[PDB]
Amino acid sequence: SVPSQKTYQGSYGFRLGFLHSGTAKSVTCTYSPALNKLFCQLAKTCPVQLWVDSTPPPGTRVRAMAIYKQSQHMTEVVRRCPHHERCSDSDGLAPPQHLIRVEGNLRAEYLDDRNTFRHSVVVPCEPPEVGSDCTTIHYNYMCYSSCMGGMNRRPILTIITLEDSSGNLLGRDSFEVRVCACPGRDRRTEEENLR
Ligand SMILES: CCN(CC)C1CCN(Cc2cc(C#CCNc3ccccc3)cc(I)c2O)CC1
Ligand SMILES: [Zn+2]
Repeated sequence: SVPSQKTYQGSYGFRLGFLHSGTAKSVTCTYSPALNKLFCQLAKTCPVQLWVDSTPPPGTRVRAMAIYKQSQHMTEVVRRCPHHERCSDSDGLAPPQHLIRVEGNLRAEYLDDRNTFRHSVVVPCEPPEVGSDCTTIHYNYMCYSSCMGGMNRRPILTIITLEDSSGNLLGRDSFEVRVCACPGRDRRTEEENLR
């Protein structure tokens, strides 16, 4: 089955935000609002902001999951390729098969769904650091979009869901991702292809 990707702010006015990182050749993570698409290098830090209009209950959590974007591929589980799942680049918490990791959060949990077999990573929802207006989660994507036997050039979406302590839906947002060697160049190209 295919998880919903419908944008849903819910009772708390949940939505994502992204930094404005530009498109220099040196950039390692950059987001295109026009394409709703994040471009990043392999295993590099990707800051994603969480914004709400009101404070959700303690015990609320934030889950990230990847799916294939194209209709003819959406039912296939997104996972790391046969090379990367065996490269022993473990952080001690993430299963080596999982494409999406959360960086630097000791309370991250990783799920292999027993019915759909899909992977996800979930962390507790927390208020912003003192002085800040939003909370930032740092994600890593652990295969290239081009990885043979893995994504194999197929575009993916990341779906971020806000959940209660039971796992019930409180909010949802999503963005496309391309993991590539030169995110700046690729963002510029795709934005021009759209123009
Ligand atoms: C207009 C927005 N308005 C500005 C004044 C508010 C600014 C202040 N925010 C607070 C806020 C809270 C949470 C959370 C959580 C769950 N845990 C928890 C823990 C301890 C206690 C309670 C709850 C997430 C975010 I992201 C976040 O911005 C809510 C919105
Ligand atoms: Zn790979």
